[PDB]
Amino acid sequence: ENKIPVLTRLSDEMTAVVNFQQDIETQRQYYLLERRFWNADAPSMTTRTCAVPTPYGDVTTRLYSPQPTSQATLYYLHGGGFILGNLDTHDRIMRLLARYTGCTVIGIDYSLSPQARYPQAIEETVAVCSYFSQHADEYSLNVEKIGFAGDSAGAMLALASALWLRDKHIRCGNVIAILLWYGLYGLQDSVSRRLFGGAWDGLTREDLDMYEKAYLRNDEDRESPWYCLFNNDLTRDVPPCFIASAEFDPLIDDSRLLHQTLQAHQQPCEYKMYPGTLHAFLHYSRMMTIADDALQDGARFFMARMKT
Ligand SMILES: [Cl-]
Ligand SMILES: [Cl-]
Repeated sequence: ENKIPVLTRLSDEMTAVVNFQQDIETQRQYYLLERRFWNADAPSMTTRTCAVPTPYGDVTTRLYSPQPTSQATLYYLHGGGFILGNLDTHDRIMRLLARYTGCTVIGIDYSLSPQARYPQAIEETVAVCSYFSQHADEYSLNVEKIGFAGDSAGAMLALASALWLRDKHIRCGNVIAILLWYGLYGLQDSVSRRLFGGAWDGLTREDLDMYEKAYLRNDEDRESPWYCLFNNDLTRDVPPCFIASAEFDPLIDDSRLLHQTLQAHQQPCEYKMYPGTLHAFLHYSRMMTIADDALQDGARFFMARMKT
């Protein structure tokens, strides 16, 4: 095997997490199990769980209110390779983003693959944003300014959904920022995909292939511009993007390409690589100060756009 371990290059914090640990419904229940510890001791706050209609049927949302009033609404799309996760697996991340931005965070429990396929989760997200834009007063929201945020597959969904709003001309509020932690955006291969990914992070080429084959309707979708975002128009009208990457993540090149593409067209963005980290590190704030730092950095980016 040409890939070498990244263990000795990981930060002390990251190494501590690696030392701690370690059918589809069963895999989902194990993911809930692995995630439960990391979501403990999350910021206390008001929360409402609301069913929202979509073209596919209702989708559950959770509204986190860190203060009684809000000056923007941040929609959060969780990771899990399109096949795992829910609002509880990312509860702490969402509560912390709400605390740090001072704004309502709305988590979307989008339909998982392989039962759902692309672009269902995007369409559900758009339906949710449209619903809350129409019912803002009822839910005590400020929908004049909105953002999207997500980790891993959720970062894919966040950017894809914002591009869908743009491309289909759907008005849901001014999209002031998109917060993207270690996303994938359509690369099929790359330097980092060949150097990194293994048993330690569950991101071998084989794993990445499996997630894709669960998500797409068929192989033609690999080129669709809301899956391979690099096939969309990234030369204009892209909302400001905060692009965070993990150093030893096979997906880092997807973030680098997104950054470099937006830069080439003077599209607004910030890029930051978090040194010594593996993919998925945003979940480990209870043990890793850098995970909390990455959440704060994204929150600061969002807040700076509530103004400018
Ligand atoms: Cl499924
Ligand atoms: Cl870069």
